Amino acid sequence: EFMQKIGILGAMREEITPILELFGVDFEEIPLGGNVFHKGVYHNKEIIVAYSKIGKVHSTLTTTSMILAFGVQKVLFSGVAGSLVKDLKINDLLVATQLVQHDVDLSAFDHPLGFIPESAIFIETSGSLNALAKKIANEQHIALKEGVIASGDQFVHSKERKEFLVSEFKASAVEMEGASVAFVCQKFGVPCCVLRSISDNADEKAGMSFDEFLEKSAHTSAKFLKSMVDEL
Amino acid sequence: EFMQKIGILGAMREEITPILELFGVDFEEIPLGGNVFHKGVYHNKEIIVAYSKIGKVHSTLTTTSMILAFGVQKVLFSGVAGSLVKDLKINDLLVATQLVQHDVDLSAFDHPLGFIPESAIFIETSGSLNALAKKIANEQHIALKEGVIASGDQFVHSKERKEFLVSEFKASAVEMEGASVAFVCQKFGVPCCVLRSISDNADEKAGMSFDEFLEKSAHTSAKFLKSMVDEL
Ligand SMILES: CCCCSC[C@H]1CN(Cc2c[nH]c3c(N)ncnc23)C[C@@H]1O
Ligand SMILES: CCCCSC[C@H]1CN(Cc2c[nH]c3c(N)ncnc23)C[C@@H]1O
Ligand SMILES: [Cl-]
Ligand SMILES: [Cl-]
Repeated sequence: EFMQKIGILGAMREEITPILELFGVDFEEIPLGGNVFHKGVYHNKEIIVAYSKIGKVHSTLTTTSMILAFGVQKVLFSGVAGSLVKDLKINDLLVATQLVQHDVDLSAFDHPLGFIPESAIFIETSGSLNALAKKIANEQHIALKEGVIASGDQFVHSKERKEFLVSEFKASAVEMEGASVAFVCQKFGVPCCVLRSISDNADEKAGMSFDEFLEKSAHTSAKFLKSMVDEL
Repeated sequence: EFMQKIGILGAMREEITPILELFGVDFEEIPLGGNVFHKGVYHNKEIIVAYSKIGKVHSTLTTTSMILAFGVQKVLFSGVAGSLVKDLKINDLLVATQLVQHDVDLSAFDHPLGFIPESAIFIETSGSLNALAKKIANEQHIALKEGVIASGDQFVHSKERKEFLVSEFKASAVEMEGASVAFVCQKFGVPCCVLRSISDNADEKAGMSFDEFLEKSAHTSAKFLKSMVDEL
């Protein structure tokens, strides 16, 4: 009747397929703004699941729709990412403590890379949700890292860009949607958690690795997300 | 009572200051999602004016809010841009026939630059609004070009990037918001017009030129936008 409403996002269909299957409930499909929102009831929560499509514009739009049109009270993102640090290996999980838009460049006006006037380089996520993930991971004896995630509108697959992301932002992983999702949530005062499982190492072999591990890594993230929702 | 609702967007405050002044009516300030929406009544139309803040995430969010929360029926963007072609000089106006996100790169998977799965490289704008602009420009004896506008999250100020935009996309101008605004409008079936006045030539001197001409070029675009609204 007055159930908590939880938005759950992936970027690609492959990132939400395992989520829908794992919850195992019926969903109503609601189209809006070129996205399909799957609305169901799971453990006395209304869960709204969608894939945004790839990149920052897609993810910004879908997040905004989820908040303004569906009234979600928290947003959890689940999907895959490229690893930027040697201690994050294929299949490993992390939650973003902060996000950055790594491809923003207003250096022509002496702004630091990632910075836009009237905004900030780094976007924060929900301490409470991140602490819940840490609690669950320890109880399940699963490793879970915390760190900075870099988002941009390029698939990163070069040693040079990888090193830039580490040197400039101290990022632990790279993807194409988290910062936009967290940014929108922040603007609307909605708690946000960005969870990723490593699919590749963001180098010259990344396309290969991503193709090999998308399905498995997406499933690993999906399983963990469900375990979080179970305690919300 | 049942007036047409028109959304009007700039990216920076400087792009909307002349718009608000030129309409010359009282506006109610309504904050939402970190933007301020100026709502007024002008010639029996409800006009909703806002600056998005710079770049693709900001502009996507503001456009989505304008449509979902304010119910606007058309969106007109007005502001400044860098020229990519010698026949577009400082202060000259153009309307975007199509827009592209010039910084999107999924070439690791052999996708063409600008392309994202389940989307398209080029986003269309409103033929009807573009034709209105052309009609007015001819009646006012003002030059008005039509062409492709490239949008990305970098201020472009190098000969190399400028040449890339021309060779890859046949773009006539560069900015940081038009494609995201047009993209959102398209997804919601809302007619969109992107109008820009040249502030710089998108080369190594662009920062200088932009600083010099922002105010004047913004005013030129604002004046033209008002002339369009007068005939809506
Ligand atoms: C199907 C063809 C296009 C695939 S583009 C990659 C997907 C997976 N997402 C995360 C992602 C994993 N590895 C990455 C990397 N190396 N760089 C940047 N993002 C990532 C972002 C985007 O939604
Ligand atoms: C105040 C410091 C930051 C200014 S960033 C430039 C503004 C003006 N907009 C259009 C614009 C004109 N010239 C351009 C160029 N050469 N490259 C890309 N965009 C442009 C985009 C953005 O909203
Ligand atoms: Cl069910
Ligand atoms: Cl008035």
